[PDB]
Amino acid sequence: QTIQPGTGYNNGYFYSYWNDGHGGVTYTNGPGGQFSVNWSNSGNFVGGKGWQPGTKNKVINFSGSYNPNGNSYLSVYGWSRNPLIEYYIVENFGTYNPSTGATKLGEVTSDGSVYDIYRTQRVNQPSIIGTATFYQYWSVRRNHRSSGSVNTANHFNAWAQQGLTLGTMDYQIVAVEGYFSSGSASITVS
Repeated sequence: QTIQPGTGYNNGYFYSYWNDGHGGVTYTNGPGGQFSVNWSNSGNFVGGKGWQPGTKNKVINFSGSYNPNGNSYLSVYGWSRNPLIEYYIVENFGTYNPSTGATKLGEVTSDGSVYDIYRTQRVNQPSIIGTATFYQYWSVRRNHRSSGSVNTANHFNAWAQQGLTLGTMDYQIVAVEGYFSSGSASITVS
């Protein structure tokens, strides 16, 4: 069903939906691992389905339609504690590459494409533990797709070779993020 921002479990899967209160976004939880997001001249938002807690070796499958009309990303998104890390394994994006301004650390081949690895630090930003300072890890896919399988272990291993050391895994979802744009998406996770 269509809901306001919040988290919980739906049809067997953890979900998380958040927005900056700007308006223009409609998040709906669907059957099984499906969720749909329709937005128009929105603010900043993030919505998706997955697991709580996630793992370091989960193979995530997703399929559906992703039609961004501007700034938006489709990715495996999550957090880690001790160390506190926010991460993204970007599979597709609209008009703006999310790694713009980040520091490239290397590359990794996984699930049919090379991914460029980046890192950025967020100082005194909101997080799963409140206002804190943490790193943000990125894996950006060169060959964009809206359907496939992501072997998280390949990315976590690659990041570990570059100095990352994920601790306790918090949530892990396939999320659609929008930033003052429009679009529609219907993704099913499994």
